[PDB]
Amino acid sequence: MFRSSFCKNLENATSHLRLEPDWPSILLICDEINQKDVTPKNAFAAIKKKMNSPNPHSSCYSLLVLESIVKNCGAPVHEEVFTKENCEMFSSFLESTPHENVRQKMLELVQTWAYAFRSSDKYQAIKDTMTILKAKGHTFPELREMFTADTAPNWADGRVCHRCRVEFTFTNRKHHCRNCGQVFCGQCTAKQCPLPKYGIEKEVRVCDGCFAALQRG
Amino acid sequence: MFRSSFCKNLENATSHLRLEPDWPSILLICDEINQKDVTPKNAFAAIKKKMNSPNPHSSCYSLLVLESIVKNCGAPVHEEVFTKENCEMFSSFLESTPHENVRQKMLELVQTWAYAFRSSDKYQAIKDTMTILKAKGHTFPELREMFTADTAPNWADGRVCHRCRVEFTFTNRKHHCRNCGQVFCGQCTAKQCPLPKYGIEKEVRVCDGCFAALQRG
Ligand SMILES: [Zn+2]
Ligand SMILES: [Zn+2]
Ligand SMILES: [Zn+2]
Ligand SMILES: [Zn+2]
Repeated sequence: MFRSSFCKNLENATSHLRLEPDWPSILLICDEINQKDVTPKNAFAAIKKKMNSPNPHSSCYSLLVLESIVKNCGAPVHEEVFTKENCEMFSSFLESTPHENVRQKMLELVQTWAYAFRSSDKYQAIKDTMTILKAKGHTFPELREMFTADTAPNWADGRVCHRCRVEFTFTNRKHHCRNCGQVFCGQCTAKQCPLPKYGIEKEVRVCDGCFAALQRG
Repeated sequence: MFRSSFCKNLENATSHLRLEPDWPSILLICDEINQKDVTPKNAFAAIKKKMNSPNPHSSCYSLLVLESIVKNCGAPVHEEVFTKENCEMFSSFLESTPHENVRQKMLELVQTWAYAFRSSDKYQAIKDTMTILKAKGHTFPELREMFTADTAPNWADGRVCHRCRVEFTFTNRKHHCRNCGQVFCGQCTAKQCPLPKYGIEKEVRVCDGCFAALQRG
């Protein structure tokens, strides 16, 4: 039964009822692994079962959970995850799933991971799985990028607005964008939005460049 | 008549009706000088007249305006202000004003300025005026500190809360104090207040140490 806190958070995070990711539960999962409440092995096995959920949304969401722990939980997770069998499993998985949305997300992760651990000795079964998949006829998504954990960038300072370069005065003062951490004038940071991946659910101040980029990805 | 924008801002800032400083008008005065809308000479002369206001509040407020331009407007103001006569004037001024609140504020500024320009060749008529005032029997306020302009400190990063040292997690994330720029956990920055000297009138997040220090000074 719900028993471990981890399992309740995974149920929550992979629930077909959510219309957008449940970042709060996903961030809780990352902390539980990082703090040793649950082992990388047990987490990954529970994740696999959710990957095999008959629901397309639950199945794809579990892939998002997977992307997050690989990104936020370090070597303990990387070693559990990127093995020969698992990379091959990832392969058969994406090749036989009835949901294309699921297959596309897995293809993207394989490639993201191939480039992320490109300079790492320990991992490469990933780079090859892509070789075989790119050789087997599978087409990969557009590349976007190692990766940095889900954490708000540090906040820079400066004497001019990063975007428009206007010089700050005592009246036209600086403001930080919560997504990139740079300083901007108020007119270049007049919009706001949530940054749930950084644990921020409320709408906070962001710069124009970030508001545009967030609107895309 | 109100004619120059500067004069309207000085009237506003030294108005006996204000119960707390009018930081927005004071910051406007600093920008007007910095941007050359008004010369250091004309500003200082208009300030002197307000220093000689028969109202104790207007008179003391004009001293606050003076502290601000010396602090936020650099050498153009320092040279206009710290001359032999002006330092001597400051002296006779504080010695003959009917309001003690006015005399105390001037004594504090003289000392602040003596220590602020302590390593500057150009200024010293200030250090001596204090000599004479400390030699003439006048007692000076408690020392608190050059000085840094009214501008929000840069925002540091870190992996532990600056105050309590708790380790940030994905759920117990960082927050910056708007007064000192350090990162803290939410429980060490659960209070807020305005920072009108930085041009921030609304109540913003501050750390416990700053909330205590702001409550004093
Ligand atoms: Zn700008
Ligand atoms: Zn930004
Ligand atoms: Zn703390
Ligand atoms: Zn602080």
